[PDB]
Amino acid sequence: PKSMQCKVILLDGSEYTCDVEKRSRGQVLFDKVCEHLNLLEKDYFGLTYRDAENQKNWLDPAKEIKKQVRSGAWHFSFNVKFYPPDPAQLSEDITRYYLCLQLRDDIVSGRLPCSFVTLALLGSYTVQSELGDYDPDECGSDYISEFRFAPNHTKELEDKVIELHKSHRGMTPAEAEMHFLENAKKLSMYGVDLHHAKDSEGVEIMLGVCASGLLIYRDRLRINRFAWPKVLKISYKRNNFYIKIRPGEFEQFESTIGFKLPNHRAAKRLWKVCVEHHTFFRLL
Ligand SMILES: CN[C@H](C)c1sc(C)nc1C
Repeated sequence: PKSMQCKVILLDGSEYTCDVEKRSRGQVLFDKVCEHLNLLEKDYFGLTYRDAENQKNWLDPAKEIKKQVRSGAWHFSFNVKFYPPDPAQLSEDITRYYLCLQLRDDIVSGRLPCSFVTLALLGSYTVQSELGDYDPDECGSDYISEFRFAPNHTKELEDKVIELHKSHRGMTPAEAEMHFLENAKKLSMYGVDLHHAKDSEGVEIMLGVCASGLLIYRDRLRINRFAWPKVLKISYKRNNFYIKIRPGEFEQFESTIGFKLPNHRAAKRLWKVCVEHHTFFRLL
């Protein structure tokens, strides 16, 4: 029975290696990575791989791994797939921990923009969780943390992390991680999966996929949102993505809104993440 080596980048930046039978479905690998991570609240997570166009795709747990990675390496990342709007409601501290590690990468990468003060506050909770109480012996006036807090670091930011870390004396790791999440969850781009697109006129927009629906970003002064319950049908055709909206009260007809994606694979990918968000946040 022939086995394929799998390499998975974990949220702490380390690498998990295992073997699965070459006909294995995605769920087999996911279950192995989740066991390794001691993670029981698996529904919020998944594995990503890079396609031949170097685009991130979600590994479908129901489909054969080989029919997704196709010509590419069996190389994956472990990631948050569904960002919970209220992380306090997760049943385990270890779930909140992985969510924090994902959000730290979202912030450092610039996927989750964040004010100076919120970067420093998030940083201060990370430092408290990982080192415990502020110690003046480890940090002089010239201290720079090993921790990555932001896409660009300044001495001012390092200073403010320390000033806020001082305030958290006595705080336990689960407590600091819960505070991290109570602040992170409020950021306007929290758990927003962004896709480049054009509207029906050819104007360049971003489409955001998240718990609260499909968001349209254009010019930063005109932001439309379609809550999931309003969306009856999501479809794609060639390079086009379509959402069918419920008729408003006393309106005779549903309305269908159309967008242009870079290519057919980009349209299908946006369709799949929308259907998955629609199902997940209908049930959560
Ligand atoms: C098992 N049911 C949960 C809510 C879902 S729905 C979806 C698209 N993925 C998951 C993990």
